[PDB]
Amino acid sequence: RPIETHAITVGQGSDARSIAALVRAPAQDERPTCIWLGGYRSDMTGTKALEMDDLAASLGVGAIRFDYSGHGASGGAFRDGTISRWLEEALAVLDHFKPEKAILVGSSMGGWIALRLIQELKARHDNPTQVSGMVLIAPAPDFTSDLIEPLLGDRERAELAENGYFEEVSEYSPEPNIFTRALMEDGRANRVMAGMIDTGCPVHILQGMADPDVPYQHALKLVEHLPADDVVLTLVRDGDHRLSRPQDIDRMRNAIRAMIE
Ligand SMILES: [Cl-]
Repeated sequence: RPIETHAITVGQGSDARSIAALVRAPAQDERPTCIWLGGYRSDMTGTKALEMDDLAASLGVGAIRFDYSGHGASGGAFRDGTISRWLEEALAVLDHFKPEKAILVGSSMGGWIALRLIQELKARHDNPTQVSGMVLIAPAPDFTSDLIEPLLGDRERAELAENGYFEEVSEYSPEPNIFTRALMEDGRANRVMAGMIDTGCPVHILQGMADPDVPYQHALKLVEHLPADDVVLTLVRDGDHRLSRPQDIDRMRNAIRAMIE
């Protein structure tokens, strides 16, 4: 089953944007489809995304990747991005292809969006797509309120007021991270850990203890907000935020394979 290229329109009027997607059909329609949900500033050609697709291909199961608005091959401005808009895109991509069974594979911000997506699907009457499992890699639920807000100083707070965004130096590039006022305000609209989260499926979290961006304690906090059954947390002592060494990729591929078989 070959990779196919698609464009999906999301939103209305001046909010409309075209989302680029790469899709591989399952060898038989009854088999699940793995859907990649990436990190803030990622793109769908990244190492972990390509590995998810390769594993899916080898087992004859489906694979969906797409670029968030403002990222990679998709339309829309980065500074117009919010958790609400990026979630809306994820749901639109799923509703375009309508796989019978989905396994959500969410990395960092993509883990937050995965948790919101299951809530949106469970709220619907007509759901052609059942989520059969979720694999979360250094997930970052509620990062705006829980990881950013407590560290903000008066520099950042005034920047947010005067300019509509603040900047922080990025370990991973010469272009610094920017975080908009709109993202911070809307992150509270999408807060998932202020109460208990109902998934209805197995969840496996993979988290490094040498992660300087999402502290491993954040993964322990997420487990306290998940159901009392069918949740596994794998803590890797020397793992960093990217979790993309060969040994890390082996653990992630094995976690996804256990959701299929
Ligand atoms: Cl990656």
